[PDB]
Amino acid sequence: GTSHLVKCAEKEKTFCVNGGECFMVKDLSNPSRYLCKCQPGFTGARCTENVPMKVQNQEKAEELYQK
Repeated sequence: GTSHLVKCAEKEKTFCVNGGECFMVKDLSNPSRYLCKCQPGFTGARCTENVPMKVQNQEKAEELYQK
């Protein structure tokens, strides 16, 4: 309906490799569209690159990409 998602899981996260927040709905003329979110820790595409995300105290080349 307007909020009847179901999302996949650790046993159905195919489109999305790791974590992510996969999504498949039961609407439209062609439902069951699996998706693939990238939770704080993944990037690139299907969430296959564990972003080297990390913020340290003082430095100049290690924080979150330049700025």
